[PDB]
Amino acid sequence: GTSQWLRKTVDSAAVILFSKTTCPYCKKVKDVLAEAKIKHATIELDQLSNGSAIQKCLASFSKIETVPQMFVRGKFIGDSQTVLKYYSNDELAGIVNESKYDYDLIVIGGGSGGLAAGKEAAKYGAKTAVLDYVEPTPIGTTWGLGGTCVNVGCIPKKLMHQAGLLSHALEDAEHFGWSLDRSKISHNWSTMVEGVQSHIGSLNWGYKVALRDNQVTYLNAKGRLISPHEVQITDKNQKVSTITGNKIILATGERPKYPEIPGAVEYGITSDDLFSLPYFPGKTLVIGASYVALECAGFLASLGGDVTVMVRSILLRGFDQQMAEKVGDYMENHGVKFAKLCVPDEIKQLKVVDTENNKPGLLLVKGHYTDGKKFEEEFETVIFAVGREPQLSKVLCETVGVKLDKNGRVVCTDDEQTTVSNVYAIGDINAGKPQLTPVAIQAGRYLARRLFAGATELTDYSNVATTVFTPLEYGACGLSEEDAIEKYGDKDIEVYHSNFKPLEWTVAHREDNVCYMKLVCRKSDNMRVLGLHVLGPNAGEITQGYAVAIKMGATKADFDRTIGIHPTCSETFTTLHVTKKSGVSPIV
Amino acid sequence: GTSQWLRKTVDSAAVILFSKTTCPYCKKVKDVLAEAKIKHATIELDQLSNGSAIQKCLASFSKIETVPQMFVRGKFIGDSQTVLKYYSNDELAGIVNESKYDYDLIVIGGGSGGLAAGKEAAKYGAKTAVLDYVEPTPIGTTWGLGGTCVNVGCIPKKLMHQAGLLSHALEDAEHFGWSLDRSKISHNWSTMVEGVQSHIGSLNWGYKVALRDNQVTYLNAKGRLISPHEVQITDKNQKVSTITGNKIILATGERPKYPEIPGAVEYGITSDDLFSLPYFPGKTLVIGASYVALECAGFLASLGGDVTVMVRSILLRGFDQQMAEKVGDYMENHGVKFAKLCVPDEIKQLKVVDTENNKPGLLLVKGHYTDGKKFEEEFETVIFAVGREPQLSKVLCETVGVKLDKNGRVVCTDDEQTTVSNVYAIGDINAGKPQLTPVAIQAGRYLARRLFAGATELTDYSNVATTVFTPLEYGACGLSEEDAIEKYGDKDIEVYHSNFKPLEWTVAHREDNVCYMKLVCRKSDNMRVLGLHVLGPNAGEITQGYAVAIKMGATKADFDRTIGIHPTCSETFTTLHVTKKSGVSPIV
Ligand SMILES: Cc1cc2nc3c(=O)[nH]c(=O)nc-3n(C[C@H](O)[C@H](O)[C@H](O)COP(=O)(O)OP(=O)(O)OC[C@H]3O[C@@H](n4cnc5c(N)ncnc54)[C@H](O)[C@@H]3O)c2cc1C
Ligand SMILES: Cc1cc2nc3c(=O)[nH]c(=O)nc-3n(C[C@H](O)[C@H](O)[C@H](O)COP(=O)(O)OP(=O)(O)OC[C@H]3O[C@@H](n4cnc5c(N)ncnc54)[C@H](O)[C@@H]3O)c2cc1C
Ligand SMILES: NCCCCN1CCN(CCO)CC1
Ligand SMILES: NCCCCN1CCN(CCO)CC1
Repeated sequence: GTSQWLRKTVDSAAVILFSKTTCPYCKKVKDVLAEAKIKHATIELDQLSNGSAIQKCLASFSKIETVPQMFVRGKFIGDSQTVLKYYSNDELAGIVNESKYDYDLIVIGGGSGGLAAGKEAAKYGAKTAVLDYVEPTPIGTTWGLGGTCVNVGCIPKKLMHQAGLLSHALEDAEHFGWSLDRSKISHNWSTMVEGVQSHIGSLNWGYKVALRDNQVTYLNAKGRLISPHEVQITDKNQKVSTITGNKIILATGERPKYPEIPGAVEYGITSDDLFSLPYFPGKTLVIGASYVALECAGFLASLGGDVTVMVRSILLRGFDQQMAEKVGDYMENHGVKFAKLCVPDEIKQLKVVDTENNKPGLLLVKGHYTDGKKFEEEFETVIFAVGREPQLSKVLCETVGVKLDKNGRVVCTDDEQTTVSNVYAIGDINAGKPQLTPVAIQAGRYLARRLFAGATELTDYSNVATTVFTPLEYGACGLSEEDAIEKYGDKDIEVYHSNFKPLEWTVAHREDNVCYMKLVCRKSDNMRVLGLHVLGPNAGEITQGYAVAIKMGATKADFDRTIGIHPTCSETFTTLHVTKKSGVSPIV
Repeated sequence: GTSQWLRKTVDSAAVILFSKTTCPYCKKVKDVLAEAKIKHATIELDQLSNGSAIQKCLASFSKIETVPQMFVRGKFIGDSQTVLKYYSNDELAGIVNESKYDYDLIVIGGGSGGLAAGKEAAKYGAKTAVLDYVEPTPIGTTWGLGGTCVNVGCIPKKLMHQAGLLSHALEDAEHFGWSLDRSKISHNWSTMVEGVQSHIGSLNWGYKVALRDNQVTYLNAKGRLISPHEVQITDKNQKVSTITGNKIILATGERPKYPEIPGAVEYGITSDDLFSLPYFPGKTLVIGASYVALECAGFLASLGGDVTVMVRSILLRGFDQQMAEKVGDYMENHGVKFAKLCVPDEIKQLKVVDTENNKPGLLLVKGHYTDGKKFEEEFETVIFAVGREPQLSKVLCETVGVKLDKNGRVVCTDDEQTTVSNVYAIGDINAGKPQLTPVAIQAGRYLARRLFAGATELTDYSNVATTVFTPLEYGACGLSEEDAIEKYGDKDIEVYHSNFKPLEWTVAHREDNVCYMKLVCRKSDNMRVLGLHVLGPNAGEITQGYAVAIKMGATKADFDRTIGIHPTCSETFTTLHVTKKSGVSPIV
């Protein structure tokens, strides 16, 4: 396998030095390169068990077996004496810059994955371009560099969640002795949005600076891959041109879906619009039951809004349904109305949005329930959160040969390679993978290392933890209870569970026996923890550390032998004892 | 080892049934016992690899090898037919109640460990008494059942911490759009104390009910162990009597120390008094530098108080000193004054505490700095937080033979046994162990199971995680950096670290590059994580889950291959890359 790896590494790396840590000829080359500001990968063969075998395989490229050996874009460039020859003759810059292509790497999409991949690639001397373009929403909303999470996803969503959480902090403060009267305090949407947008602006600008400082070319243009190595770019002046790249990373992400009903595109909005909305949404209908729908409904209600969620069938399909029900029950008990078993038929406009005074319009929503009753109610804002979809029609001519699945996502090997061998896909468009920002970042950084620094490590997509930032947060890692029972059978599954009450909730007069956690375990495999689930405050902070233990194969006994930190919510995971099979109540 | 275990189990258990899950004679006995409300341990021999060997050893006690076999206090009582004979002749109740001693277990001390041990023992039929008495503080403060954590420790301390955190939540709320004016809001100490005390009262009462419901005798009396099995009790009427017990658990905890300077006992207070203080402390001096001192100083300052901490030498001796400095620096930058390298000489009274109007008195504190300058300043309240000490002189006549160490703590084996073989010690008085509430609870529950249900599992006291609930919280699990370098040498230690900024702090205009985390790893052992350290919000929730992974032997690679949850503080542990040896700045 050593020779397979070395061939792939030499072919792909942009600038790479084979070295040993204790070799002064190697250091001589390193210092010349550093002085010339020539970035490169380095592989220290004295730190690899098969280092000696690697030296022998190198002769198949260089005709020599010694270190250092320098390669550029698949070609042996020289040992120490040859590199210094090139340097002293001012030939080195031209050598390391010579390529069949404009770039070693073109990233199509400047989001979580694409920026992470581009930045990491540049570190190893890959001449990199990042293309990003934000197609405006139907009402004209656009935003800057950084992708969905940064501009219209995880970042503003969690900031507006925090704004919502502060509502309950204001309420709690009275019970803890502060002289506040919560009932006399109101929230100003536009003040919040301005703060959120100023932070997002600092991230847009930070990315542009980061790319400039790492010698990455940022093009604000739409890229279309028209052949394996050619990207056609359309700038914002509609000027069309072609750039070429050795490796291509597709990292274009997804956009919200609209249902095909009259009025939806014209008068509704999506999460793309919400996070910079220049007017307060007012009385709001969220159509959908995804984590986006419930997160958005949740903070709008905590900010004091009149909020309704229209649910076709179930909440959070694909998540543990016991937990999803507890999530929704909390929301319903804390202001959020649910129109259950209900779908929309038509959105009619009653008032146009007030651009001058930053006030919402007014809409009539007509729909129907499964029981035959009609739904007809007025809302100032209607948000569709009914799924997201890739957009690759607009980014690959189908003649390039990149295989998509029936949903339009890219079919990849376990090292992110598409059916076109120099083209890779990462992030939400990679079929079958968890659609999460840290997944995209790890995928892109690890891919860049394999392409340009000879790394072999793959991204592990199993047991990736998640958190839904609903008013009461839901963190999870591993299998839902129903999926575990489906895979292994009910007789091989034991579930330990407990309610709990945050200490913070006692003086504040909040609920007993609402926060809840469970471990779904496999009896025949030493009570291996297959899935962990927690409903409670700070659920992402709670869950994260356990994901390391679950990756390592934690069992129930590993949890039991660990000592809790007191007083915390998380410590209840270390003393669980009630099983579901026992029928004993989990209340405390 | 099987026969050693069985002898110890039979001798110690109060009521125990040797059984098999699939034996209807065993079930016959179980149902009789359950109907008679006779609580017992059960050991199902068909679930132990050495079950068959256990059956053979039982003959050494019972002259039989079959199941079921019932034992009471070291004596074989019968098989199924004999047990039902006793039942039908109404002899069973007297059989299972016969003992040389009044109780199978006497717990001296009704705190975290003692209540946990007593409750768990009762579950297996041990006739149990829990003794608790709260010696009043010098000003007369007393409290109810539950120990230090519940009444004057972890519980009220974290509630008052929450009250302090809400100060910053009120400030943040304005930036997130709420119409509050933080500058016009004040805090009312006594309203907070009343809420805290109402919660503590619910815990005092909850424990009394829990004990009653588990048939545990609660005696509000001071116990003195006068021989191995005799406890002399003095009730609150000063009536003296003697009760006897088979096993004795010492769980009496510690109390605050006072320095031997004029005025300290008369005019200062400790944490014992603070948490129910009927008057607001006002301008406060905390003498000390323990986690108690800094936690108390911290919330008093966040509540708006004028607070000074007098530090003899360093903060948080025994904790990682880089982290301790960062903890103190945050406090100093957020209101807390520090009188460094300073000790007190005298406390003089200037005003007596106002019992009618619930106002503090006034004190003059005289002290001196190491540089020879005098300290002389007035404070309304002076809190000593200069360590805690066991009190066992008042609980064991020294003739019983329980060995204490030079600090007065009980010298125990790894199964909590003292030098008197029926007497055990748990919690803070157990020499050498981490002095934490979940440690005491695990120790007591696991000990009760070994004593009365034949368990073998010991408490693991290694890598016990902690959190200091200072204004910016500090969570830790494992070795400090300096202890790791001392044990293994600097060349075998690699430290990965990073600053971070909570997303919640961006819109709120709080600090960059103040929150901080590090992993202290051992190079020669696959980069094993020896210690984890985090300064940031919710640090106990962050740290807890990682303690499971560290117990399992997590390496840096285990952290790296785990995917972060975004956006959280904790996820930064999954992408650390800057080493201290590299000299690269950890700022982000
Ligand atoms: C409301 C919402 C909340 C979310 N909350 C979380 C959360 O809390 N935690 C979490 O982990 N994940 C969250 N996500 C998911 C997270 O945003 C995505 O998983 C992540 O952004 C995906 O990154 P990506 O690189 O795959 O694509 P994206 O970040 O979407 O970036 C793709 C970029 O490429 C652009 N582009 C598309 N086509 C082209 C083209 N031809 N040429 C040039 N540029 C193009 C796109 O406009 C975009 O800028 C949330 C998503 C949403 C919608
Ligand atoms: C200010 C403060 C804050 C703390 N914060 C935390 C935290 O956040 N997390 C954490 O894990 N730990 C915390 N601790 C430590 C925690 O309180 C102790 O580790 C825990 O309470 C120890 O339990 P214990 O069973 O050993 O003794 P204790 O809980 O102290 O109980 C001993 C009981 O026995 C009584 N007693 C003593 N002698 C006798 C006698 N002869 N007869 C009858 N009764 C007697 C005592 O009055 C007491 O009621 C804190 C401690 C303090 C002082
Ligand atoms: N947009 C699709 C959402 C469903 C994705 N689910 C995958 C498995 N994870 C693991 C936690 O149990 C739960 C969420
Ligand atoms: N009252 C004594 C306080 C010192 C106790 N220390 C022990 C080791 N733990 C592990 C975390 O590194 C830190 C705290």
